[PDB]
Amino acid sequence: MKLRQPMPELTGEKAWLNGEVTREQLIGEKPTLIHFWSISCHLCKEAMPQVNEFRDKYQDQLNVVAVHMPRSEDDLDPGKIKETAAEHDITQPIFVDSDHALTDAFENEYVPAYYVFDKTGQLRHFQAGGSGMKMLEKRVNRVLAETE
Repeated sequence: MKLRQPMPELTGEKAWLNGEVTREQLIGEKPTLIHFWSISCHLCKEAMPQVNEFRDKYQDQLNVVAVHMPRSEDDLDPGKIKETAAEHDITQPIFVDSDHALTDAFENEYVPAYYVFDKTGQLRHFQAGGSGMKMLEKRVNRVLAETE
């Protein structure tokens, strides 16, 4: 992905978790985090509790949403996604997509990964494979300082 592109096909259908929401309902008011995750990956299990405290710290200041990547037999099934999500206290909207609409635009082939957007929905930064989201917390504060 190039930076400064608008958020494209923010949709899913296989399942969705806590809620689902479109670009035009997220942007207009606050910057955004989209993150891609899998219940099969060790670094996603470290990102997950950090996503819970990040959501709490930043929900008033930045939107959060997630996209599950079906990648392996242990994350292939949305009941497993639901049950694992409930334990991680992730309460942002999440979707799972069998059509992989974002993989047509982003060309997703990475997890965990994180994409941070300004309040008009232009991509400001992208990172992947962090120690959970500990670095990403800084870039989000940097994007707040670009959007306030």
